[PDB]
Amino acid sequence: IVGGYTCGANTVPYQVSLNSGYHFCGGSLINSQWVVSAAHCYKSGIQVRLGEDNINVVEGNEQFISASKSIVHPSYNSNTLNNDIMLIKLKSAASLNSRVASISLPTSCASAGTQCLISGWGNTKSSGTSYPDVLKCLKAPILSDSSCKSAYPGQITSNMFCAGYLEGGKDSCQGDSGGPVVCSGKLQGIVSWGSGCAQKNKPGVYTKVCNYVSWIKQTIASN
Ligand SMILES: [Ca+2]
Repeated sequence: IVGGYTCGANTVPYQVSLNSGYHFCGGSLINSQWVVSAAHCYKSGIQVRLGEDNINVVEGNEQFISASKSIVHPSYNSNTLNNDIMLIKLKSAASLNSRVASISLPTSCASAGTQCLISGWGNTKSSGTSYPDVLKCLKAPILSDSSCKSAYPGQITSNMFCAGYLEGGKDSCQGDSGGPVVCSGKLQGIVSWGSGCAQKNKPGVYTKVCNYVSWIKQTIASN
């Protein structure tokens, strides 16, 4: 997260870190046994880390649970990033508490102008590299479809939205991928892609979760 703030320990209780020896992506806990992330975060050997603040220090609220199954969206296209969503099932159910909690799926899609909370352990610099140990947060509005498409001609599908600031300076970045965009207490986005980070006229692009609620629910119901 570039241009954000330190969230505070365990203040984003649905935020998970995906670990394969190291943090490599975010995700969102949606019930005691399932996480939503980005398909472009797929790999084998995932351990889901819940209850994290400092990802390099055991602070006492963590739960580390291996993935038993990963399910990339049936229509994910890694070239266009259309349908950039995956589900991860945990080998055991997380113990839910005030610091480890699920985030509701959206009943309805969100509109441009709605404020959201974007979070992660990604790079905090737009030029160069600095990775935080503690969770970072950014408040950002959803941008209109027309301004998203104008920023990225020929690239924005109906399964994507932009959020952030056209002036630059505030954005998600490398290592935030797969993490949450939460608006009015609902998971509306997944950190997906953008050109660089925090550049003028290049806001972040996010997977539009409301399009996937039916698939999420039916996948959970049979897996
Ligand atoms: Ca920790």
